[PDB]
Amino acid sequence: GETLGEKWKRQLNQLSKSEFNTYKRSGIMEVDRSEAKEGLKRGETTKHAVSRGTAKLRWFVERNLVKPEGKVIDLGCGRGGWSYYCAGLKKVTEVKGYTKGGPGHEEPIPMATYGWNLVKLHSGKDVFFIPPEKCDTLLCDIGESSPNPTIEEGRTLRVLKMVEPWLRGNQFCIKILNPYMPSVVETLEQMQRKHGGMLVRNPLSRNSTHEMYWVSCGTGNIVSAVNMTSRMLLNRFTMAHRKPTYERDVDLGAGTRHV
Ligand SMILES: C[S@@+](CC[C@H](N)C(=O)[O-])C[C@H]1O[C@@H](n2cnc3c(N)ncnc32)[C@H](O)[C@@H]1O
Ligand SMILES: OC[C@@]1(O)OC[C@@H](O)[C@@H](O)[C@@H]1O
Ligand SMILES: [Cl-]
Repeated sequence: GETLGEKWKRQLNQLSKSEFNTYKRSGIMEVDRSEAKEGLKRGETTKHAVSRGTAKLRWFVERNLVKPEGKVIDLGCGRGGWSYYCAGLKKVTEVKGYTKGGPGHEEPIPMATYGWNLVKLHSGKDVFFIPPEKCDTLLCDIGESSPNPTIEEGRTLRVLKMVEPWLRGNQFCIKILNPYMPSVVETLEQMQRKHGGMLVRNPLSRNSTHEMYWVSCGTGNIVSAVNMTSRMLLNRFTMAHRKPTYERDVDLGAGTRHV
C-alpha cells in the first residue's frame, strides 16, 4: 500500500540508461545553458548564471512564491546560483552563502554579476553543525539524491529539523528532496502550520527527481500538492508529447550595487 511517489521511484529505478535520459527531460521547462557553460569554462565573470539553479529560483520569484529581501542566508549555496541572483533584487541588502567543501562538492565561483559586492560565499561550512543566525530570507537547496528512497527520506527529515531554527519572521524557499514518504508529509504539515507557506513543484526540475520546494508565500493542501506531482511524474513515463519548453537563461548583468 505504498504512496504514488514510491511507485514512481520503483519505476524510475527500473529504467535503462537510454530510457532514463529521455525521461528526465520529457516535457520539462529548460534553460539553454550552452553559452554560460562555454563562458564559465573561459573564466568569464559577467552576465552568466553559475548554474541551472538561478533559473529555478527566478521561476519562484517571478510568481511571488518567495520574495527575497534584507539579509539573505543561502544554505548549501554550491557554486552560488541562488546567491548571485538574489544579489540583484531591489529589496535585498546582503547575501551570505554557506556550502560544504571537499572533493565531489561544488565550490563557490567568484563572479562579477550585478550586486556581487553584496554577496559573501563561504565553502568548508557544514550547516548541520553551525548555530542559526538572524536573517530576513532563508534559502536552502540541500538534499542529495539516492536510488534508495529511505536514504532520501532520512536526508529530507534531517534538513527539515536543521532549518527550523533559522525560521522566524522571515521569507524562505527550502528544497524538500523526497516529499512523498508519510513521515515527510506529516512533518511538512506540522511545519506549514508553524511557519506558513506551501509546497510547490518547479517546472524546471527534471522528472528524475521528485523534489518540491517549501516556499513562504501562499497556502495550499500539502497532500494534494504531493499526490498531484506524483501523478504527473508517473504519467510522464509514457508521455505522448514530450518536447521540452526552452527559455533563455538568466542574464545577471554586471556591476556593484549600492543599497
Ligand atoms: C543543488 S546544490 C546548490 C545549487 C545552488 N542553489 C545553485 O543555484 O547553484 C546543493 C549544495 O548543497 C551542498 N551541501 C550538501 N550538504 C551540505 C551541508 N551539510 N552543509 C552545507 N552545504 C551542503 C552541496 O555540496 C551542494 O553544493
Ligand atoms: O519554531 C521554531 C523552533 O522553536 O521550532 C522548534 C525547534 O526546531 C527550534 O529549534 C526552533 O527555533
Ligand atoms: Cl489547495
